[PDB]
Amino acid sequence: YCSHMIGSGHLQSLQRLIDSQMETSCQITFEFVDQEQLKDPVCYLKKAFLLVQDIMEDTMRFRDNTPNAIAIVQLQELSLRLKSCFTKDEHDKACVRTFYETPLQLLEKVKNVFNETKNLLDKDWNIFSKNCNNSFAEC
Amino acid sequence: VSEYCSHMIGSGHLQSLQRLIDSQMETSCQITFEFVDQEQLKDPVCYLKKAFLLVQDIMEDTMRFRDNTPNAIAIVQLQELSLRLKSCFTKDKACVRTFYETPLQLLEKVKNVFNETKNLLDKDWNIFSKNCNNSFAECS
Repeated sequence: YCSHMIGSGHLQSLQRLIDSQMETSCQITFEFVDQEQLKDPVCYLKKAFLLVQDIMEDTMRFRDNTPNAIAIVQLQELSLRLKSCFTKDEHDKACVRTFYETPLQLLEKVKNVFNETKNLLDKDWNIFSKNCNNSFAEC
Repeated sequence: VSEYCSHMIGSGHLQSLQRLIDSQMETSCQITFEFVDQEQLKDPVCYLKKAFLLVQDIMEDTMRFRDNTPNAIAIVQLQELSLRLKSCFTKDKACVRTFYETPLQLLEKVKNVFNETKNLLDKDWNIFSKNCNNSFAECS
């Protein structure tokens, strides 16, 4: 069931959202995974996915009843069900750093999480049952 | 100037701007851009004249969207509009200041220049043939 939970539709509402944002110098603050501390690809997605949930709630806010706003709602609802595909190991700031980048650099991070997560669930529905207490400990 | 400017700016433009604004993510960030200072330039007409010019720099340089997106074309259209509006403004970095405000605050300023410009042209399409040399000179 986890396999095809993330549909192409979610990816396209993300892309549209990414394509709608203005290209400026603007830089914002947000917590996200540190690639240099967390090398393991699978564990990276496990943690990123959780930090994304906060990012969609706290940072990614759009005027109510707009395509992008509703797009975010969808993703959040989807995520609540995706959680069951991820066995808990979290919400502890291990392997985490503060970022200062553009909203576009951010949204790209979020898009890649959903993308890679989708590709890997379609292929190995059981992939995220892996124990990442080891990787999380070595950060 | 002619009656060619009486209804140059239609609601379609203002409504594409609001849509362009509503689609942006609400952020705390602040960006840099050069705009008019209401204090240095007190004259409402001459204020809109210069703001209109600066908006041209802002559309091209600051308000950039990915090619082939509804917003990029909305900007292209607003630039096609401005090209035509130039026949309504008679030729004359004075009265200019650098603003450090959020992107949405900027887009709101742009909207107000087309919004307040639209209202006056409908009433007096020959309004921007005004000589604003004297007002631009008294700016510090």
